[PDB]
Amino acid sequence: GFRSACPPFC
Repeated sequence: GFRSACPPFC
């Protein structure tokens, strides 16, 4: 899945 669940990706 591709989602902005930081850390470390947003």
